[PDB]
Amino acid sequence: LEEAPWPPPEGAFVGFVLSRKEPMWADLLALAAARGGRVHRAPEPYKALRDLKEARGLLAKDLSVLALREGLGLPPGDDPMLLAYLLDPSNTTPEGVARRYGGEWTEEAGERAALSERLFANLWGRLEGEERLLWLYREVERPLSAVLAHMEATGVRLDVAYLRALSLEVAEEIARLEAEVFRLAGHPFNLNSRDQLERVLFDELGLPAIGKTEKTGKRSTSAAVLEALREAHPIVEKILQYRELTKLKSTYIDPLPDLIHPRTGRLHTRFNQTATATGRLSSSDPNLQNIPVRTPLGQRIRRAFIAEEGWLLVALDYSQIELRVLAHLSGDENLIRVFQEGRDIHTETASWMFRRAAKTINFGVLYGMSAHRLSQELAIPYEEAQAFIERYFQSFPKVRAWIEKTLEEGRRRGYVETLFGRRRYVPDLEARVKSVREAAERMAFNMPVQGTAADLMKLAMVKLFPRLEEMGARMLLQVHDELVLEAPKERAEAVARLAKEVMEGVYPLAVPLEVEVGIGEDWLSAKE
DNA sequence: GACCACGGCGCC
DNA sequence: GGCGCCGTGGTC
Ligand SMILES: [Mg+2]
Repeated sequence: LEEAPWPPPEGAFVGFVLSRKEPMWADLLALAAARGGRVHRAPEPYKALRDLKEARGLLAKDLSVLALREGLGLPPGDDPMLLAYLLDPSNTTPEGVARRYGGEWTEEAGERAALSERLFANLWGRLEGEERLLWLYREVERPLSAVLAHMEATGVRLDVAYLRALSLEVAEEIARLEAEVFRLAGHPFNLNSRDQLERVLFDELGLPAIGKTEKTGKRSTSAAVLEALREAHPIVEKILQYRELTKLKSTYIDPLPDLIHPRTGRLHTRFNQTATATGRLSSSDPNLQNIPVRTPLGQRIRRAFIAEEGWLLVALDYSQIELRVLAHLSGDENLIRVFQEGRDIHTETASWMFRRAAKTINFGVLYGMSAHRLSQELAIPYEEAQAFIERYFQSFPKVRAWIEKTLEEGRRRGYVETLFGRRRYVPDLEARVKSVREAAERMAFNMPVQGTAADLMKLAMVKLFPRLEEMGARMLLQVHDELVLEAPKERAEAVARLAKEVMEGVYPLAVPLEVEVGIGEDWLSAKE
């Protein structure tokens, strides 16, 4: 309540306001600090930002990123958001956290500062006795905050000219497809409108409408529905190609070039730390965790991500991290042997259940896929699909046992846990409507494996980052079970070696963790 | 110019 | 299973 002049005492909680949500692009409108119960408001923010030793408060990372932008080394420290997020992943927003635990998220810097000091005490207390959740805060989450700050502030270098050339070329190909579609349509119309396209296909042309949209109940025109109509008419062939190009052009090719920062000449994403229910990171503004890789055009877009002059990119990907984690949690002897002997999984899992059929189940068992789905995709009847599943479990029994065990606990305790003890509360496991319940169950037993893979990758980044500094290298991107680094080409070899070891042995399980590494000048070449 | 819901799709 | 962003359509 008391107002002392700037600056504040040591260890004060920071509050701040931005002109916009992206710290790399925002203008610092005001900052303040709180300690004990009194507030310190800065006359001139950018100047005053140098008096601080660490950014400590709600959204600590954001301010830290902006400080880095200004050439200031202001590391992020404590953040009540991370405490609330560990107590319950559904706590994803300051406004929400405040409205739940107390206080009010306003747009006045001083008010935000006081809010941080109070909410921190509150939540830090609520974390009394919860040692495993406390271990995650000290040893993983809080330290990762500072790593992510350097990733966002470093950005990635982009080949802008390359994407300009590619935009025109792709624009050229879209023109040919739009044309031949209008020809078979008998008239022109908006192809980007699924409402217009529904009419031409299912009414004008005499095509069968197989499925409906969720909320409104219209005849769907999704790629699945379309693929099924591939034989009925040559028009859908071209529409499927049209969608492919438009998607890749509207989302990646056109926008990314226009998001280069002038001060850096690089592209800057945001890594959100309290955004998912399983403990995963998410990415936005822009999302660099969903850059295309599959199709030919998609691969060309990924070549536009390049290293600095005199530097190389280093790409490290875990192999079947989620399946290897399931082996550890399930304790299933057989599945462990497959990994322990270091053999190709999707062939050994076939041999020990009697190729294609082997993969789809391993992929889908984590998601608890429908017996009808395996029948639909693998192009096999319902009974053969339904039998294969029972056959998979007869081979890996402790897996099925682990699923049933997991759900029983979730019904009793109200939550499920990862190996390190990250909680997700899943309510409707005792729902009396089967579809609601069985949906909640799928959410339930998946969380520990996705969440445990997320814990290991997070922990590796924490351990790796100090080592990269000793060698003058950088952490650039993260894609759930992948990392992209940047080293000087003189030392990139050694960095790839060390990074691999750090990731693999981050937390020895019942099986080994394997990492595939590659070095290239662009994101694409650094894998092939 | 802002925001919103929906269908649709990119990635792990 | 877990995300975020696109254009369309509609509203203020
Ligand atoms: Mg949606």
